[PDB]
Amino acid sequence: NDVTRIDAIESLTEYGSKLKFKPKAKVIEVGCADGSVSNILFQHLPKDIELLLSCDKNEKAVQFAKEHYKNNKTAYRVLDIEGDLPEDLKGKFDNFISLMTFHWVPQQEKAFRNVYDLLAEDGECFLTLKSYSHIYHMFVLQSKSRKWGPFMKNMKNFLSPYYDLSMPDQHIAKILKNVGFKNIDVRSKQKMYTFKNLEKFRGLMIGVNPFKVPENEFENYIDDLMETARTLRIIDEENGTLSFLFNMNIVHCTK
Amino acid sequence: NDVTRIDAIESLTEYGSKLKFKPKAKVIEVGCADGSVSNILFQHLPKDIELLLSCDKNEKAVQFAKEHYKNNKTAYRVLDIEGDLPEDLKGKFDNFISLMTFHWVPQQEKAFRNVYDLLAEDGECFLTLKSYSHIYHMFVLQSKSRKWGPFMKNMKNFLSPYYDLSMPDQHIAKILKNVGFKNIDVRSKQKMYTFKNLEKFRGLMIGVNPFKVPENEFENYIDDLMETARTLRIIDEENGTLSFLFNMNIVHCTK
Ligand SMILES: Nc1ncnc2c1ncn2[C@@H]1O[C@H](CSCC[C@H](N)C(=O)O)[C@@H](O)[C@H]1O
Repeated sequence: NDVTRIDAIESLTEYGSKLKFKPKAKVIEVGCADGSVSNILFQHLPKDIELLLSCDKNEKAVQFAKEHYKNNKTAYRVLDIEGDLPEDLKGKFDNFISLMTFHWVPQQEKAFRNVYDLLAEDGECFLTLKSYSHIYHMFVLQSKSRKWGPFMKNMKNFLSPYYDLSMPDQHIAKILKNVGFKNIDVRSKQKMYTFKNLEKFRGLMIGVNPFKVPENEFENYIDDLMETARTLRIIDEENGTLSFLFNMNIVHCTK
Repeated sequence: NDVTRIDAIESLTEYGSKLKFKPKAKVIEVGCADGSVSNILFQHLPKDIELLLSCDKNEKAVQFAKEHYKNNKTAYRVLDIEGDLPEDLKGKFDNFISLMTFHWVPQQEKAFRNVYDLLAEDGECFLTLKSYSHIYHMFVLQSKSRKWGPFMKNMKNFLSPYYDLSMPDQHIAKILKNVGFKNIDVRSKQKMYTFKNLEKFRGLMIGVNPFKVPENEFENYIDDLMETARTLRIIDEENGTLSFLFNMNIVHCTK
């Protein structure tokens, strides 16, 4: 939540001047999770806007957002952007935003067709997503191991679709062009983030981890996962810091 | 070097239409004094240009080229873009080209202000350089061993200056502004390259390796360097194929 939080802010600084909102714009954010990043996003949108609808596949995250982060301008909804859109949303939106979400979506063409179908004419789309990452690579090392590999077979659906692609900016631009977008700008960025608390970090690994292993093996599984960061030598053992690289892709496009 | 070569193509193919030459262009190339990449330039170079001066730091490499290589519209000059230019070359060039070289240049600011000086008014520059790489990262693992650490003191200067920076596009753009370039476009790229046979890859690592070890220990040092690729798990032992990742930056700038 702190990696994506700073990336959210980083991305909206860099692209603030480039992102245009018509007067009284309907904005839809996808992947609002708990809504603490939805709120930061909201403080960066123009006052003029009519609606920020924030969406997540996670019904429990959407409920927490309603309880805590609601105001007269925002509403929340359970929505799978890989699934079929509800009729009343089709064509209603001036601006579509998705920060650090689309790397969780395996069906990229389907999802981008649904972004398109959501937008009114001259809609702008603004996305950020991971390709390569040192975090993912930690999981890839784990999956090689004789012990943990049998429980890590859904690995490709967890990794960014762009983890091992050459020129993912151009693969994305192609999908977008093909779906029917215009003014397609895809830009790749190399990011570095430094963790200062190794206890907090192990917690985030347990948090990001999607593989089910036997309960009795779970502490060992996580121990070996923490060893993969020592293997890549991205832990600094004296000063208790972990600094990890990840590639970001920023998408800006219009209907 | 097939890395450098396959970068050259993708670079110039993705940026050909955008790269502008005038009639009678005086063109300077900074890299290796192998006409290999000068040939692949020539397809993307317009036919009406007057001169191509292809320079390199390496005395032996120039001597060999002017001896053996033969395009009559091509000269070879020993030049160091980290050193102080000869007065005869200042102001004299309409296009500067350097593919996959500037990652070897620690004094980045000195080098871009030399590229600035070599141009005439309205001159254009085209650079590609490496930031983060699995190849670099392999050497970083080696550097951290008790046996080899001592022989690998000079890692800062061997690694790209951008190996571990967040957003090298912004760092490069700033230095370009500060030297006085205009219409500054810097794009980062996530690239992947697959070696088909691992003896050609052992070839390249001896190629790029700058550190001196005792001649009786050298086969042990490279063997241990090859092991780091099994540690990162970028070798597929079933096919004898190694896939690895490298971040690059493409600079397009006008004087
Ligand atoms: N297909 C899909 N449709 C909608 N939400 C999805 C989705 N796939 C994943 N998500 C949700 O998107 C979120 C991505 S986690 C990132 C949180 C937030 N976007 C941020 O910038 O911090 C998760 O809550 C996940 O449940």
